[PDB]
Amino acid sequence: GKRILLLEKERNLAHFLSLELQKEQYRVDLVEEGQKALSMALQTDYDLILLNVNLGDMMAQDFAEKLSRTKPASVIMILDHWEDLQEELEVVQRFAVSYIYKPVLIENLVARISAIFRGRDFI
Repeated sequence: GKRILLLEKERNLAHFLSLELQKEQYRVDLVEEGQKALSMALQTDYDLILLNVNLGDMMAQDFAEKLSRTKPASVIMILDHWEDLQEELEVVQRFAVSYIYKPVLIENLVARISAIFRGRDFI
């Protein structure tokens, strides 16, 4: 029953991930622009925000810094390819509670999301 904000650049993954999360009775707001994601996260208290390292119109780090001005310690997880995460890993470790490497099956990603809500960064 948690609320998730989702910005994912691969449209297939974004769509089918949102459907599976909804099947698990999560409320999912799927967005396609970083600035829209930031507006939404400022307005609404999400239980998890799921992003790539680069949102398109800004980096996830920029999103987190701006969100932190009024909502420090928001719960952000980063999903991305190994290379993309590795190049930014030290900074991601400063603003994200968790990160997951692509490619990942939707069922496993949903399992990891559920587990985070239970206080466990693993399945």
